[PDB]
Amino acid sequence: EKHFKYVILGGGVAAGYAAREFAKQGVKPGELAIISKEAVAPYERPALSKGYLFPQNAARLPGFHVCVGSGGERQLPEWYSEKGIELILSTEIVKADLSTKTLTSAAGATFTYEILIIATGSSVIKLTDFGTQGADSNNILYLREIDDADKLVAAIQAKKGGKAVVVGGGYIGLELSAALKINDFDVTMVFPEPWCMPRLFTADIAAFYEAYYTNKGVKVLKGTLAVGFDANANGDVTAVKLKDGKVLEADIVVVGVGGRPLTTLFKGQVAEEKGGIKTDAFFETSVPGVYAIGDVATFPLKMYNELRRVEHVDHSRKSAEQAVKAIKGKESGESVPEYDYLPYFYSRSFDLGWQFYGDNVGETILFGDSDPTSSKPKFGSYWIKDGKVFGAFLEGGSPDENNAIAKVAKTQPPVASIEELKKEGLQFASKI
Ligand SMILES: Cc1cc2c(cc1C)N(C[C@H](O)[C@H](O)[C@H](O)COP(=O)(O)OP(=O)(O)OC[C@H]1O[C@@H](n3cnc4c(N)ncnc43)[C@H](O)[C@@H]1O)c1[nH]c(=O)[nH]c(=O)c1N2
Ligand SMILES: NC(=O)c1ccc[n+]([C@@H]2O[C@H](COP(=O)([O-])OP(=O)(O)OC[C@H]3O[C@@H](n4cnc5c(N)ncnc54)[C@H](O)[C@@H]3O)[C@@H](O)[C@H]2O)c1
Repeated sequence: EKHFKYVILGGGVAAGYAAREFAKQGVKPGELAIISKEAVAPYERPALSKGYLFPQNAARLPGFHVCVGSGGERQLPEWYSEKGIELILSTEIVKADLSTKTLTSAAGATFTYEILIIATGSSVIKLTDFGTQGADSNNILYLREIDDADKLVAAIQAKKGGKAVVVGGGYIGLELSAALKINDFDVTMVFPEPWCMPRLFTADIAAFYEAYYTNKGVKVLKGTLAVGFDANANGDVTAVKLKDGKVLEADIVVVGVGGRPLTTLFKGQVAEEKGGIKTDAFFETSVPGVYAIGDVATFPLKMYNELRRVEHVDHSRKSAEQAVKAIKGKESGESVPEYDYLPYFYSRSFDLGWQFYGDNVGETILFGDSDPTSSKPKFGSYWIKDGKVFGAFLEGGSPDENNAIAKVAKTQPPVASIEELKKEGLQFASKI
C-alpha cells in the first residue's frame, strides 16, 4: 500500500497537464502520484495518428511528451522525479473503491489517496461489439496509445506497397486513410453513413474531402458496412466482406469506430450523465475529493447552459488546469471561476487542415473556395440558430482567420441577413 495526498489515475494528456499545474501550485515531494498503464510518461496523443506515422521524419518520443503540443515545456520522466512526483507506469488499476479511497492494480498492489483525479480517457470501441466475424485476425489494428502506434508502424513496414482497408469515417478514418496513403498503400475507406464525419461535417464539407481523397487515390465507400473478414492459415486478415457482398482485398485493416469514456471502475460510485462522469464547473464528481477530467467528464458547458462531454485534446488540457486550480483553491479557502469552455476541434490530413469552434447547431452556410483541385483551397461554414452564429468551420485558414472564426463562435454575433452573411463569407468573421 502506497499513500499519496493526490493521485491522478491515468497517464495521458489531462494527467500530464494536471501535473504541470500541480508543480506551478507548489506541490511537494511525496504528495502527488500518477498511475498509468502506459510504459511512458504523458505525451501529446494527437501525434500518434499524424507525425508518428510518417514514412520519413516521423515523430518519436521523447519529442512529443506534454506540454510541447501547446507551446509549453517538455516533461520527460525526470521532470516528475526531480519534483518528487511519482510516475507509476505500466500499472493498470483493475478495482477502485471510492468509499475507502483505495485503488487496486492487476498484480494486487494497492494505492490510497486523499484527492483522486480520474483521467482515464476513452476506450477503443472494437468490431467485436457488433459481432463481426474474423475481427480477431492479425493486422486488424486500432489506434489509441503509443503501443498501438508502434504495432501500426511495424504492420505498415511489413505490408508496405499493399492494400489497406479503413473501417470508420470519423477522425481516425480520415487521418488514418491519409497516413496509409502517404505510406504507399492502396486505401479503401469504408463507413455506413452517407458522408464522412457525420457528427460534424455537412454533406457539402464532406464532399470536398471525398473528392480530395479520391484524387489522392483513396477509394471512399459511403453507405458501406464491414460484416466480416477473411483470414489465411497464419490468421492474418486477407479480405473485408461488405454488407452488399463486395469483398475488398486487405493486407492491413485499420478501424476507427468510436470511443467511450473509460468509467468502468466507478459504475455505481459516481453520478453519470450521457456515458460520462458528471462533474460541476470545477470538475468535481458527486464524491467529494474525486475529480474527473478530459474525455471522461460530463461538465457544464457554460456558454450553452448544458452538460457536455468533449473527447478532444484542447479540452483535456484546459480541464486539467481547472481541476488542479479548484483543488488548490479550496486548500486556501479560495474559489476559482467556473470553467468557461469554447469547444475547439481540428484535423489534419495530406496538405489540408481545418478548425471548428463552438456548436454545430442550426442551419449551415458554406463560404469561400471549396474546389478540391485548387492548389490552395480555403472555405468555411457558419452554423446559425435563433438569428445568431453558433458554430464556425474553416479549411485552409491563416492563424488570424482561425482566430476570427473562433471570435465569432465565442461572441455569437447576430445575423440580421443571411444574404449579407453569404456575400461577406470569411470577411464577416475578420471584420467583427
Ligand atoms: C490516435 C489519436 C489521435 C488524436 C486523438 C486521440 C487519438 C486516440 N485526439 C483526442 C485527444 O488526444 C484526447 O481528447 C485526449 O487524449 C484526452 O486526454 P485524457 O487525459 O482525458 O485521455 P488519454 O487517453 O490521453 O489518457 C488516459 C490515460 O489513462 C490511462 N488509463 C486508463 N485506464 C487506466 C487504468 N485502469 N489504470 C491506469 N491507467 C489507465 C490510459 O492508459 C492513458 O494513459 C485528438 N484530439 C484533437 O482535438 N486533435 C487531434 O489531432 C487528436 N488526435
Ligand atoms: N483530430 C481529432 O480530433 C482526432 C483524431 C483522431 C482521433 N480522435 C479522437 O479519438 C477517438 C476515436 O476516434 P474515432 O474516429 O474512432 O471516433 P469518431 O466518433 O470520431 O468516429 C467513429 C465513426 O465511425 C462510425 N462507425 C460506428 N460504427 C461503425 C461501423 N461498424 N463501421 C464503420 N463506421 C462505424 C461512427 O458512427 C463515427 O462516425 C475519439 O474520441 C476522437 O475524438 C480525434
